[PDB]
Amino acid sequence: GDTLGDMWKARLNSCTKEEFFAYRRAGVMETDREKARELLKRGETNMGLAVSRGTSKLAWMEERGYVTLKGEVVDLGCGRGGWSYYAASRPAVMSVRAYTIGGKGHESPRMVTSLGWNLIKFRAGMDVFSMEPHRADAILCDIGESNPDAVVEGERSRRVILLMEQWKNRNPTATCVFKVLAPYRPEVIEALHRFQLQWGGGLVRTPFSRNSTHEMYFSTAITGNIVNSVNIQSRKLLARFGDQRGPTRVPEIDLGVGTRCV
Ligand SMILES: Nc1ncnc2c1ncn2[C@@H]1O[C@H](CSCC[C@H](N)C(=O)O)[C@@H](O)[C@H]1O
Repeated sequence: GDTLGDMWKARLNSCTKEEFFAYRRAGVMETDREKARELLKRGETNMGLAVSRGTSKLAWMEERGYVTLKGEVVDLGCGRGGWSYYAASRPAVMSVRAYTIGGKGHESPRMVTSLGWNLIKFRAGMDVFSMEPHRADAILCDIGESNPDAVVEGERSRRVILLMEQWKNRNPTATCVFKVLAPYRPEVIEALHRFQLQWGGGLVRTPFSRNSTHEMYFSTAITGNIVNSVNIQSRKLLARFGDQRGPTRVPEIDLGVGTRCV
């Protein structure tokens, strides 16, 4: 490929192990998960601390108005459930239907009593790419597995956009936020263009995303030129090669615990 993002990927792939570890978190915001990991290792159920690094990323978007979760939420590819627990804790959300393939080899939902947990219907063993869409007010999808080969990552990003098209066809007025793993690949730009033309939206980079991923989130609630957004992010990731900062350490998000009714 002949984009700045492809140059970034080639530089990332040619790093030595020491270069990679020195690069991946430079200037990156990172939640302190020492205590959360200790609770999860013990299998504590009564915890409101995030079950994954995903919760703070969705929170970062919600707190800024780049998404506003309400009504019936669907979480496609929920993994441990960090986005599902975040959504369940929002007073405006009435229910969460969370789907993930799970089992051995993939992350299974972590069963905790984080605030609103009882409003989540977790379904593991589910392939969301072959599942029929249903009613939703908000569609979330955090799917996109990293891979050294940007061709694979582009195909995975494209499949997620196609999945979002199917859910938005079912729910034309639903809000939608989804991960775009490799937004610089031309078939991905093309799919995002087609999505944005019909449904609106734009891309945003959360500060928790490491320099070792080009992931950006598409939200229908924001706007902005896709090509410029992607190239600006590529240039920033290229600039961070040789950045001498460490991570910017912040507390992990704590949603509190407890049920909620209606
Ligand atoms: N085809 C598929 N169907 C269902 N889940 C899938 C899938 N392909 C990948 N996944 C799941 O999608 C998840 C995305 S991980 C997302 C992190 C999550 N938002 C959190 O906050 O915890 C992974 O656990 C992966 O196993």
